[PDB]
Order: sequence, then structure tokens, then C-alpha cells
Amino acid sequence: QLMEGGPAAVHYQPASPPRDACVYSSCYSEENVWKLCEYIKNHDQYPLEECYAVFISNERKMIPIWKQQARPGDGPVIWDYHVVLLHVSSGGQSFIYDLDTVLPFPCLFDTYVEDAIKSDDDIHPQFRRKFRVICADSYLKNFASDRSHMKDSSGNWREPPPPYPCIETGDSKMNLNDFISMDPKVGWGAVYTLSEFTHRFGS
Repeated sequence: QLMEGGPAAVHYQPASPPRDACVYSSCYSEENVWKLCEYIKNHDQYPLEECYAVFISNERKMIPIWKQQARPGDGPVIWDYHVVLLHVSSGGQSFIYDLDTVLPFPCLFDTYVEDAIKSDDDIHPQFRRKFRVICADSYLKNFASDRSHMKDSSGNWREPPPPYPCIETGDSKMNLNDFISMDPKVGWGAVYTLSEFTHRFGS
């Protein structure tokens, strides 16, 4: 036997509705996460400052993620980028909200990293993952997307858009590339390698 040794969030109450009740569009995870942040802001259950949008990508925009609903089974989906929500609960236990995972929604941080992300040690280097972590308040204040990246060469949708107007701010109608970028000189928040990300938020 081994006992864990920071309070355990055994009675943790999710910060969002159940997965099937959440606003969701396939291939628009940046907006699915934005909508979760907006729910948390308006629900008055948790401080928004406990939550973060997390972009996952790399220089070549090819990242594997396992346990994804788009590819049932034991193989990864290779995304250009993917976005999830991280809630660092007040006791310190972190939870990941990924509407696209087959893992629980929400899922304990360490389990998500173990099963969905996996180690980068034996991964071919051009596939290794980096993480941009943005405070949910900053994400709501600053993110904008005009969805122009989701059109084919003739201007028609590659995947159907979410059923509400494009997210825009007073400052921008499109800055999605500044969140997908893993250059720390660009954009908002902090950029971590996988080992830095797990060191920062893991148990």
C-alpha cells in the first residue's frame, strides 16, 4: 500500500455542465473552451482566476493526442493544435475539461497527462508538445477568431461553424495565430514544454 501525501478533491463539483450539455462544435476547440470560460464567469461558483485556457501545439503544428473521440481506440489524433480548459482547484488539485476526450469530463490532471498526452521521451522530436497557458479572464478579454482558417480554397467551410457569431473584441477580429504560436515573445500567457507543464501543475 501507498498513501498519497495537499488536500484531495474527492468531492470536487465540476465547473461546467455535463459534457453532453455543453456548447460544442467539432474542430473548434478554441471556441468550445471560450464558451466554458464564459459559463464559469457567469455561473458565480468558482473564481475565474482559478481557470486557464490551454493551447497545445508545436512549431510544425503536428501534435498527437490520445483518448480522442475522433479516433476511438488506442491511437492518437494528430492535430495542428488543440485547446482544453484547466481548473486549478483551491486545494491545488488540477482538473482538465476536454470536450473531445473519451476520458472523464472533467478528468484529474495527472490522469489526463498520463493517458491523453503521454511522455515525449520516445516521441519523434518534431511531434513533441508545447503548452500555452492563458488565464481564463485574459482569454475572455483578448481572444478573437473570424473562423477564416476553417475555409477551403474556394471559401467554403471545411467543418460547420459554431451556431453563434464569431468571437471578437474591441481590439481584434482575428488573433488565433497568437495563441497557437508557441513563441513566448508572442501573445498572452506562459509557454511550457511538456515536462515544464507537468512540473508546474502536476501532483
